[PDB]
Amino acid sequence: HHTQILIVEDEQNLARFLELELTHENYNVDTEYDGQDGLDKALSHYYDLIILDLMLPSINGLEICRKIRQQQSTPIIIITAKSDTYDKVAGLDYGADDYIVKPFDIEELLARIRAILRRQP
Ligand SMILES: [Mg+2]
Repeated sequence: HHTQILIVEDEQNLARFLELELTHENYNVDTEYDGQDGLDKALSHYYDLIILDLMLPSINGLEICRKIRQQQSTPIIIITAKSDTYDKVAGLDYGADDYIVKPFDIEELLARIRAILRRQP
């Protein structure tokens, strides 16, 4: 009944902050701090939207994005300190629906989540 979000982010302070802020907006949030654990969770459960850090232990977020896209059209937002156009283009072309440079303001993330989920059936 709740919208379900997965966050794969190894900086645990930010992961916890995003979880709290999204929960306050009535999302249900799962978090994983390891890239392999995050991919496994994304493939084994239905999420409405997945948020992926790029520099993660075990598996990089771009590889997580690619493996998810073999199996699912689930919306993905990449969050990362990699701000070069090269990196933005790579993430989007791997299947991400949006790409936000860290550090970012929570209100922008929430607005981009709403914009993406607006179009899902
Ligand atoms: Mg990281």
